[PDB]
Amino acid sequence: PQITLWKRPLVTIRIGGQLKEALLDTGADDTVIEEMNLPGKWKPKMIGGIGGFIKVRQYDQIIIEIAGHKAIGTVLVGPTPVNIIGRNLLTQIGATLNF
Amino acid sequence: PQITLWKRPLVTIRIGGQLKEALLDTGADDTVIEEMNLPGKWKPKMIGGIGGFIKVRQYDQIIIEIAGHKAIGTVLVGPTPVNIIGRNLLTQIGATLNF
Ligand SMILES: CC(C)CN(C[C@@H](O)[C@H](Cc1ccccc1)NC(=O)O[C@H]1CO[C@H]2OCC[C@H]21)S(=O)(=O)c1ccc(N)cc1
Repeated sequence: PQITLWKRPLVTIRIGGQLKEALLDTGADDTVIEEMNLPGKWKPKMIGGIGGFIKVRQYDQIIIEIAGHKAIGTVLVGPTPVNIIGRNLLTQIGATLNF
Repeated sequence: PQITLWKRPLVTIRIGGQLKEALLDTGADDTVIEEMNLPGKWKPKMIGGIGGFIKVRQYDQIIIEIAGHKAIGTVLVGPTPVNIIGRNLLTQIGATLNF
């Protein structure tokens, strides 16, 4: 769809079989999801945002449904304030900004 | 214009008589600009993201040009690592996310 920005662009995702709410976030390079059990191997990594750096678990090649569209790619799991869908997966679902 | 998300969606803005590069950021409620010496009244604010919070100065009714489009609204000024155009101004320039 076309999504206007008067409200937060929140969508439902399915990850590891579980439904969650997530924010479509063009300012995020990477997708970052709150702490959860996720099947797959992972690697320790760190990422930085506006307020500093956090530790995350990097899971590669994770199958995730975003607003009914399929993506398969990297999901960082850790203590983010908000579940965020970043450009690595927005590009997979063909998302663009338009004005 | 259409902006794909392979790379960071950076555009040129003009604020307080200065040109800067800024992110078109659907994940930000508010616009946050790197420290600059803006004139006028402001109110203290703290905003949080990955890593924690930063202290910013909230300026209202600030005129800003974004990729050639005029806008006027609230701009938060503080030690952000990137200039961020948030939804408060993205709506004014008619920006949508589409997939
Ligand atoms: C976490 C979001 C809910 C909110 N943020 C906007 C978000 O787009 C930031 C915007 C952003 C961009 C770069 C640096 C800091 C913040 N991106 C971000 O944290 O992305 C992280 C995940 O991918 C990585 O790529 C960029 C940093 C990492 S935020 O910058 O913290 C923020 C919070 C409140 C306001 N008013 C404005 C911005």
